[PDB]
Amino acid sequence: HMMADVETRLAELEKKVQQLEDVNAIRRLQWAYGYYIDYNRPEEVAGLFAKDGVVVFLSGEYVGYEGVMRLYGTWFQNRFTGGRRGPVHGLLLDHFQLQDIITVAEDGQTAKGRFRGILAGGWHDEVLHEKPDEVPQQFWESGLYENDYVKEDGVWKIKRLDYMMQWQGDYETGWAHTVAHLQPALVCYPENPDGPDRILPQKDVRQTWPHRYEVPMSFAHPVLGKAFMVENFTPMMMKKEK
Amino acid sequence: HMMADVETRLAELEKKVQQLEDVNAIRRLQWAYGYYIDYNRPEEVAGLFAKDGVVVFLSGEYVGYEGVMRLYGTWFQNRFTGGRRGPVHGLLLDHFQLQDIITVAEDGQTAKGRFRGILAGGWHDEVLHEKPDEVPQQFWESGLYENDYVKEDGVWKIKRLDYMMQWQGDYETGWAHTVAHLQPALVCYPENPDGPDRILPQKDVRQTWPHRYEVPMSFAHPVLGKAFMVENFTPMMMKKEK
Amino acid sequence: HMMADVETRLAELEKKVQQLEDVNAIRRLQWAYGYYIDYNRPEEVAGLFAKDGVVVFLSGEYVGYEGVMRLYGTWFQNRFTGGRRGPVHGLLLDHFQLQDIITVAEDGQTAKGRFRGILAGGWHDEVLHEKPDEVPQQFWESGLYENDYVKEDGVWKIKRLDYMMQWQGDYETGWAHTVAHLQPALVCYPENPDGPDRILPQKDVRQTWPHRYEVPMSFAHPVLGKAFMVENFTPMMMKKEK
Ligand SMILES: COc1cc([C@@H](O)[C@H](CO)c2ccc(O)c(OC)c2)ccc1O
Ligand SMILES: COc1cc([C@@H](O)[C@H](CO)c2ccc(O)c(OC)c2)ccc1O
Ligand SMILES: COc1cc([C@@H](O)[C@H](CO)c2ccc(O)c(OC)c2)ccc1O
Repeated sequence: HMMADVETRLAELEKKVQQLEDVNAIRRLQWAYGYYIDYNRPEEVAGLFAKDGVVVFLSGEYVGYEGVMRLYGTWFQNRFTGGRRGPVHGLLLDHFQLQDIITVAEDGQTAKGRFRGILAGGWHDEVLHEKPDEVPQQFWESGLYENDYVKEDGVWKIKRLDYMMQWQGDYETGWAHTVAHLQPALVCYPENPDGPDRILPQKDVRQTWPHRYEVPMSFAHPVLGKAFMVENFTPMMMKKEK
Repeated sequence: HMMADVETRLAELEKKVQQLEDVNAIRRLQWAYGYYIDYNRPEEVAGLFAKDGVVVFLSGEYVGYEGVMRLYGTWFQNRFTGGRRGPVHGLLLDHFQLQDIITVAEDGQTAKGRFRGILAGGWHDEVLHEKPDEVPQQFWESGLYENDYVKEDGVWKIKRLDYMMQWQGDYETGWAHTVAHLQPALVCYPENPDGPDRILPQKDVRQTWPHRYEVPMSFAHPVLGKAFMVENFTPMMMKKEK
Repeated sequence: HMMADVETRLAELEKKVQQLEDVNAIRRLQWAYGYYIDYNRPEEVAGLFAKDGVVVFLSGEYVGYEGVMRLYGTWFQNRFTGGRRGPVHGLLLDHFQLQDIITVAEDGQTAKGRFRGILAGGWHDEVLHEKPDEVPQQFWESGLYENDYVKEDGVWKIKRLDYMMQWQGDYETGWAHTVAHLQPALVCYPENPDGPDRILPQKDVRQTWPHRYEVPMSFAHPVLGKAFMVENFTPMMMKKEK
């Protein structure tokens, strides 16, 4: 009666506190990922993943440490630094990370997270001779993440990092006058040395900016939850004919 | 003596843990609000509010689900998507949300929150024929929020969302060469179908960029609190005559 | 046996909860710092510091309330507002603050924090006559913070704020065509009225954009920790010869 209560409260607290630590830990993975990719440090990125982890980029799946090192190292690091750990003279790749919404499973062994990034990228004039031809000298980019996390032996890791690029703009023209200089993946590893292990099913392939596709929310409506229905609200607005 | 202590500690913890959950929940409302308005989904936004909730935009009060659906649906959704739930081809409305400072009431039934947003907005050339005339093709905007929250039947909701736009810049000219294309609200609903239920008192009406007005901090100085006084520090600097 | 357990759990919880409060409190210092510097309010900034606190700007150390008021007041406030507490007509100085990674000491009396800022800055045409000559009318800037915190009489304060500017871009040309208009500090107070008390050792002086230098991470690899080694991952990528 007296003790059963004290027990109850300590179980209810340990559960709530673990959850609060879990949210901190999972956000911490995404922010750390950001600081590493800003420095073209593919080794630190690879280490964030479970050994069966997957990263998705331009609708291509890169599998395990090897696939992550292939995306961030073989492709990105050679593209931006010619294969040096950054940062390096004149090379900007700032992926500002924000707006985390993390949903931890009730059992505390898996989670989802929505995040986004805005990238300021480019070669200063002093290092412009190092830039490849198929890339603007300076650009903006933004993307959404809907990631999966696994608590593996009590340690939060990235199960699935799914970066969906939403738009790019050349600094000089902006998003309104710029077509994405990246297209859905076509050729897999090993045919393509920069390529993914697998391409997503045909239906799920994202065409790039200006094309848009909904990235569905991993998180439930945070007030109405499962009780939220669009059609309970739509009738209150008026649709106009132009 | 022994048990009274154990009780004390469990009361002191349950209080601290609830607070930590409350901060997470309130930030979660603002970040969720962001993802919905990026998609021109006024129904999800309306659902975040208490039924006597208020949103303030350009010094106009929109009251309840109806008023929120009138701002985000009748006005914004028709303006940006011609009345479709987004996202849609070529239409960018990314309101990057950050820098939350949340102050929960001691009793845990109300809160305040300061937040801000920076908006990258526009129509790609491919959908430029859908853009209304009174709006730049592509622009930056930023604003501050000082919001009120109500824990209504143990559930955090928006009592008052007060977006105060601070500046806009056409992508091509930037903030320094751009006058706000939005002005303080003048005409109320029902006269104006896009209009607010009420306009703020005359004294409180904000003129727009380049005009600036302080948005006072909802949060106390986080080191000195109520002990903070400006005039204890001012004498240490030197004012210069130009 | 029964009670020793209950004790154990309450000690283990009080420790975990204090940590969660500490992370909130330390982030809160950086976000509050942001809102104050956006308003050219050097008094609120000074109050965030321990009395032996230090701020580092362009490789110069400003010591104590006086040194902070000298940086943010005597220098910055006169430069941007001619010595008025902001905000003021036509003057933009929005330092968007994000991507906090906080590491609290095991004993809970000191912490480190990595953060970053992106600054949208400038004078509208209407106040362009107030701008000094050595500054672009409108610009972007970004920087990294690796700060130290001290829990002084149970109250979190800034021990060391170390802003390392990473890049600037004139709005009209962007980061790729812009050299930093700020250089490493050369002349100390009192010779220089805007100058720092001390300049960092010669070795540690940062040259500015386009020059880049690593800002080492205050935080351990958040999955592998001390077990993380670069050379365990590098062999998995391929270095390419161009
Ligand atoms: C897969 O995770 C991410 C990928 C990106 C991309 O936007 C990268 C930047 O690192 C990229 C941008 C422009 C390019 O032209 C490019 O060429 C291959 C690559 C950003 C953030 C991620 O999390
Ligand atoms: C009221 O909440 C918000 C309002 C805004 C506005 O800046 C919106 C964007 O949704 C807006 C921008 C430019 C326009 O020309 C416009 O025409 C009506 C509307 C942003 C964030 C908010 O939280
Ligand atoms: C030391 O803390 C910070 C310093 C800055 C600087 O970028 C400031 C803006 O306040 C600055 C920018 C441009 C200038 O030309 C300038 O002249 C002295 C100063 C930003 C954030 C900080 O935390």
